[PDB]
Amino acid sequence: AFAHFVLIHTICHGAWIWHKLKPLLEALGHKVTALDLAASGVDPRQIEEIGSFDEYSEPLLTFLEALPPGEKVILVGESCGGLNIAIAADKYCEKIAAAVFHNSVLPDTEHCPSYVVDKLMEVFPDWKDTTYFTYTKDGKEITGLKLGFTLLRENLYTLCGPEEYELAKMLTRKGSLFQNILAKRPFFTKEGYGSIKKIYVWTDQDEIFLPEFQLWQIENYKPDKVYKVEGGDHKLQLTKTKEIAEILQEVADTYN
Amino acid sequence: AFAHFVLIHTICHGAWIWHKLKPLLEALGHKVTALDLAASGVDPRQIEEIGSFDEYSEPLLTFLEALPPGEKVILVGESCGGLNIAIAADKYCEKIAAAVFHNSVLPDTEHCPSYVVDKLMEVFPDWKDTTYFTYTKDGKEITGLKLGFTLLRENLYTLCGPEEYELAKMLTRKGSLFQNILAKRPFFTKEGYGSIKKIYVWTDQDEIFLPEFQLWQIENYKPDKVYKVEGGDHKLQLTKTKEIAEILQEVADTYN
Ligand SMILES: N[C@@H](Cc1c[nH]c[nH+]1)C(=O)O
Ligand SMILES: N[C@@H](Cc1c[nH]c[nH+]1)C(=O)O
Repeated sequence: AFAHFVLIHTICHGAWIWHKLKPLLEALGHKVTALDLAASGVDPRQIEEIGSFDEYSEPLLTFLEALPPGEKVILVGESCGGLNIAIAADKYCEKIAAAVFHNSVLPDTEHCPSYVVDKLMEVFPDWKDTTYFTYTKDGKEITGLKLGFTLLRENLYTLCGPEEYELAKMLTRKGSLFQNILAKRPFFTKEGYGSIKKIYVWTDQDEIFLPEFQLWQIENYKPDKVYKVEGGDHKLQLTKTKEIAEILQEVADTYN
Repeated sequence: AFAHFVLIHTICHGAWIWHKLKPLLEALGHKVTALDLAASGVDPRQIEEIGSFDEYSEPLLTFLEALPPGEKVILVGESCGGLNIAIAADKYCEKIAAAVFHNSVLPDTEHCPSYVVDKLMEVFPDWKDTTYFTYTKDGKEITGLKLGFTLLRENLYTLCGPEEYELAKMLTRKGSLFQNILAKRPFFTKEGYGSIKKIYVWTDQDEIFLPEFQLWQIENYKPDKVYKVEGGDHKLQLTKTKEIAEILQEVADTYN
């Protein structure tokens, strides 16, 4: 079948990380939306005006609200994109055929929304040259971050070409995990997020979402389907684009 | 020699069009700055807050102001980047070793600053699906534009890969030529802009800055050096990146 894929970037990135996968999926006949989330890509807001991961997810929620009754999309999220998928499926589970997690966080319904992110910080505590700043929004002090260039080169874009890495240096923006607000956020629901089909895609070559973390997530909340891509690095949509397009063709053929 | 290249994008683009050339130049030992100009790339201003091509050029002027007495840069501009180079050389001709024009407008000192742009609109009057809007800034009605996707595919990125074209679709922003303000702008000076060494790089395969226009510019204001790259398309820094790096190595070796 042909599906409508909505591609969701991770924090500090934008729709541009999908510039290689999007043409491929369309060449297979699929419709692809690649959103900039708030204060990401060429979205005009700055991160200081955003007070939560729910506020951050506004372009996706507004997108899902705009879809006509009866059509469904496959949400594909990378790295912190998994949290935007949990927020959107709690409000629009009827519009979601399946969610694909691509080297992504996999929140559950049993522990606070920050749980998987707290576990990532234990497995991965050294963020090299990443800088931090704080700002206040709606009386909350938030810790923002700007990804360091050596962390981008070594851990996220390990095996990507120097020109792909260049785009990351040029285009990554200040973001936030909003970790302290995620903690106090109500849990993802069983009937919303819990009911979505979840396909987990990952590589053991990922240098930040290390195998210990990723296999830990698989055991904590079993995905409906798990696919392990051999080789690649953290940005599989850049180092293993064809393989991810094949996996996504197979997800379209199975879920609607 | 090694030089400091400052790479200047055209309107509606950002530093990201240089993501392929910048690694190459650095791999040859050069320093490279690739600026976002105002309301371009991931610069936070919107085009409605910009009232002229001089306001637009602010990141470049502030950059040139920050350089310590005695160091010099080679300015490399693409397409409307030629006008940012004329504005900057009228204020900082002492900081400029040479300016490279890359499929670029080549303003002169004899006619109003809009002259070459008025001649482009005569040679190239059909801008396909490009949209326009007007806004008012400092009592002037400006015509802004947003490049159409079929114009980007066919005329600007003709021969670029689908993934490079994808980045153009995802990242191009609303811009303005500020043509009516350019007309009333004082002429570029002979002692500033007129005294800069100008190297003109172009391809006859360019589908918007057609050979008639480009050869016309060469005859109107003779460049110090002219290089014609065989093949390629309008975005030579994407289709002929190595050839442009070689030409820029040779410009560094000759000018300082
Ligand atoms: N840039 C990060 C996004 C992230 C930072 N920290 C946690 N997640 C990535 O691609 O993985
Ligand atoms: N995007 C155009 C910039 C421009 C539009 N019109 C004139 N110049 C280019 O790359 O040529």
